[PDB]
Amino acid sequence: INTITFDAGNATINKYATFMESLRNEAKDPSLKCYGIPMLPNTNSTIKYLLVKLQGASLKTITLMLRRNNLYVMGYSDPYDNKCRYHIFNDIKGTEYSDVENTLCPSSNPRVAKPINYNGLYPTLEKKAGVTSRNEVQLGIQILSSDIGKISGQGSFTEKIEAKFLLVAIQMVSEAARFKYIENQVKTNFNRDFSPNDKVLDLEENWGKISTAIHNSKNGALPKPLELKNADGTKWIVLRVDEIKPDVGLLNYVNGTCQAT
Ligand SMILES: *[C@@H]1O[C@H](CO)[C@@H](O)[C@H](O)[C@H]1NC(C)=O
Ligand SMILES: *[C@@H]1O[C@H](CO)[C@@H](O)[C@H](O)[C@H]1NC(C)=O
Ligand SMILES: *[C@H]1O[C@H](CO)[C@@H](O)[C@H](O)[C@H]1NC(C)=O
Repeated sequence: INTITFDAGNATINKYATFMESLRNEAKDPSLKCYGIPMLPNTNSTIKYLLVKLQGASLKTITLMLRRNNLYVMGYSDPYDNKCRYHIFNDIKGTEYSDVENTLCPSSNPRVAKPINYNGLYPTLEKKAGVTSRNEVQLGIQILSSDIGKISGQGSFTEKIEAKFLLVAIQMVSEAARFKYIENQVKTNFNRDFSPNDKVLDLEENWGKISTAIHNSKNGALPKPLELKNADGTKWIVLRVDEIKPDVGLLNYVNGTCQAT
């Protein structure tokens, strides 16, 4: 719907929380809740894309295309050598490739296609970034600002720098809007580059499950215990949604009626 823009060059903790609430406010389906939890809308909606513009300390920018139904990064842009440069993942083609390309790069302005030769799946990025897992790849507000300069406007960048760039951007924008916990981690360490602890990652790989448990779980009694992880790698066992509600920002779409309240 509307282009949300975050400035990682000149940002604070109270600039990130608004951008997140903006993200959350803009990504969420005005009519779909769950235990005081906004839930994302289903595939077919009025609007279907989010535009998030990131400003670098270097003042350069890099835009990002998010499906607002799920919040996966469909493609990112950057003005390079007097034209709109659109980057689309390789498993994205056809018409949704057009809607991604024609959105980031108006079909009336000079454009250059620079294909992403892989997908936006964590094991994938992890392997385009040289890691066996993303926790080896640091996060930070000034890590996203720096990453933006290495890329935006550059005629030549590597796949290593790119997927790592993609690891921190999909984690500091996409995962943090889905998770209050993740947004707090980045907010907690807003001055230091941090390795993401086990709960950041568990929650990442467990959104579909958590959103689903919270959905059909009356009175606050999830359907069956939920196995997660605390920050320290130990096992966490959720039973009631007001238990794992704090950490949740947005709920994935789950067809039907869940306790609105
Ligand atoms: C950052 O934004 C503040 C206001 O939020 C502004 O006063 C300041 O000049 C900006 N910093 C720059 C431009 O280096
Ligand atoms: C979800 O989709 C099915 C598909 O036919 C539809 O019939 C159903 O009413 C929707 N809601 C639920 C709770 O299944
Ligand atoms: C929305 O997409 C089209 C609308 O032209 C149609 O298939 C249907 O209304 C929706 N599609 C699905 C898969 O629900």
